[PDB]
Amino acid sequence: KKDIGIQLYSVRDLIGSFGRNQHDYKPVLKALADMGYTSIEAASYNDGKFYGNTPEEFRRDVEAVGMKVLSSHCGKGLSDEELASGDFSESMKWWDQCIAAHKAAGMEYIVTPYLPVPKTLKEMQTYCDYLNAIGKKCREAGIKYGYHNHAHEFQKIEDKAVMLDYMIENTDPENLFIELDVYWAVMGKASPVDYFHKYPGRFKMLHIKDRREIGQSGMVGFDAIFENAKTAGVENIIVEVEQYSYDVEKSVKLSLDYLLEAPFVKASYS
Amino acid sequence: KKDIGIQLYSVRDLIGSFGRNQHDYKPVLKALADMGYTSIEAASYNDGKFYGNTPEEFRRDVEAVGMKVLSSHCGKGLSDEELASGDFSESMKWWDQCIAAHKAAGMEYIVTPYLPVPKTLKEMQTYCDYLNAIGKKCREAGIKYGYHNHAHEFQKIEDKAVMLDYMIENTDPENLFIELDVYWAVMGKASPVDYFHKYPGRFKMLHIKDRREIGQSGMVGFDAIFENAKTAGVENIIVEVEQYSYDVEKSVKLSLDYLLEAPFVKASYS
Ligand SMILES: OC[C@H]1O[C@H](O[C@H]2O[C@H](CO)[C@@H](O)[C@H](O)[C@H]2O)[C@H](O)[C@@H](O)[C@@H]1O
Ligand SMILES: OC[C@H]1O[C@H](O[C@H]2O[C@H](CO)[C@@H](O)[C@H](O)[C@H]2O)[C@H](O)[C@@H](O)[C@@H]1O
Ligand SMILES: [Co+2]
Ligand SMILES: [Co+2]
Repeated sequence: KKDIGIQLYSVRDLIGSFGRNQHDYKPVLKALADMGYTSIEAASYNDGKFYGNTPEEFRRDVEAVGMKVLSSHCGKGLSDEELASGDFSESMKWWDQCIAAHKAAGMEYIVTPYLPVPKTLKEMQTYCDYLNAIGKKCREAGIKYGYHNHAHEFQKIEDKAVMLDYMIENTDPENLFIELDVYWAVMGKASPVDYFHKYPGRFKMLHIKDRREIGQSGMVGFDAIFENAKTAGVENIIVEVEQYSYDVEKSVKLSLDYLLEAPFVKASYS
Repeated sequence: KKDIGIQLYSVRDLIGSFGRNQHDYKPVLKALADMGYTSIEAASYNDGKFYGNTPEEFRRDVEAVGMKVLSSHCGKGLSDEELASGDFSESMKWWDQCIAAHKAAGMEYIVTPYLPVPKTLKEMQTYCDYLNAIGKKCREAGIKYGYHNHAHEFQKIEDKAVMLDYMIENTDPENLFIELDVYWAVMGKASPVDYFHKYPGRFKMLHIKDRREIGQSGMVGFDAIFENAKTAGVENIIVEVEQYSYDVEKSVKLSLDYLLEAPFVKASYS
């Protein structure tokens, strides 16, 4: 028995329409709980709702199968108009609702899943200003706000700063943590462990991702990652699987079983 | 106790000119044996000699410390005329001497460390014709011939075939195996295990390589690699370390110790 979360994007293909119900997620929640997942990270936020349902209902649904509502992927990248103007006010109204709805759903974290590589350092600084502003609102509501990488964040901006480094260096630790995706880091030619040592404590969650099933490919050194989790600052780990060798359910079950069997994965990080 | 080899390029900084010897390697051979390495892969072949010594003397020196002379990195590239013509006969005289020198040194394998990405599929095919002929000569002398990748072989030729794939497909299994560098495969965005399953039996040796010390970075999934070593065809594993967190001897010892402590690394593959 270990505390391990699942990103619901992983089962996007198993959440469809049934009767009048447009996002019929309850069946897959029960299947995931049955496998042994202990918490979820959502991937469907809009207009104060999750999967088209009230925060309160969604929370009840997740809790009914014995899992925790832990985190969510959502956000609102800046328009070209906002990058040039610096006026985020319309964006910040959206964040007020978003944060309130996440608190209502019982979330401990909110994570933005994607920002594009900016053309200039000036733009990157505007992004840092935005990220700090959002993180500050989150902390006032008692939520931790973070950012999830792909591989493009390991590119340099204007041949100077690496994008992810700049983000980390120019955000306050209480406003922003990094939900490090260890597969995309490797695909970016980055060493997760070298990142952990460079920015101790900033990696409060990990996305445990591989090419397909966790621990199958030979491309990610989970042993070394987990050996360095304390330095990193890990509180929670979330499995993510987007490509599959088997039917989706089996793929995500085998991924969980890799971590459950691994002696280097602790029973809890929180 | 496990059978684990060491690429002597790893300790190039510890083999200097000193005294009577242009390459004073005996002290480091003894340090490597004392650490627990069982075999060596050379990286200094020239005109019938190893590290400036006769094959017979080099072998005596390696065997005196209880290690095996296993493998060697060497190879002669084609001229522009030979590449355009497909006439290797000049190059094949070099190979007769090379093969004989390696057999005298007790070598089981000879591995070519580098070919550049060819401009055309015609050029690549000529290279495959060359690799086949070398490997046939090696085989007739009792030696297994192989090729060691970096990241560039995961590039496409003429936006068609991937270079490493084309090489494997167009060489006979008994003439050529791949000494797969697992770190450079990952840097090339390739899955070692997916390569193993695509080309079963062709990976007779592995280069066990990481960014620095083996198993430190988080960038290589050694557990998955070793779990699939039978499909792959692994017979021997060779450590390589080229960048170091510590003094060279400690870095290569820590690298060995990771493998000795890893339960998924068997005592022998041969
Ligand atoms: O050591 C040579 C490289 O140094 C930098 O890259 C390292 O540090 C970056 C920031 O932490 C990482 O993104 C990267 O993965 C590291 O290798 C430098 O930015 C590179 O240009 C050099 O290759
Ligand atoms: O998944 C589609 C891709 O297929 C090829 O790439 C895969 O196969 C290559 C040959 O074995 C590997 O080098 C590579 O790592 C694999 O991802 C194809 O070359 C790609 O263009 C496709 O996107
Ligand atoms: Co992810
Ligand atoms: Co190598």
